[PDB]
Amino acid sequence: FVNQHLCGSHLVEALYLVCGERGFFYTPRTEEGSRRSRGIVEQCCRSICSLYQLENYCG
Repeated sequence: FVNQHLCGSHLVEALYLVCGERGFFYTPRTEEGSRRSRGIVEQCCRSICSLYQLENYCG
């Protein structure tokens, strides 16, 4: 996509394209964040992660 920090819907709205039909897994209830989450949300939201990383959760 363009180039900015993905936070919340911006992350989903983005992974949705990266994964296309493969889909990705978003915190189903860990909305608080724990071992994971900060790996996908903060990594991208906190820092501009390249599609390569967003493409890492497509599954």
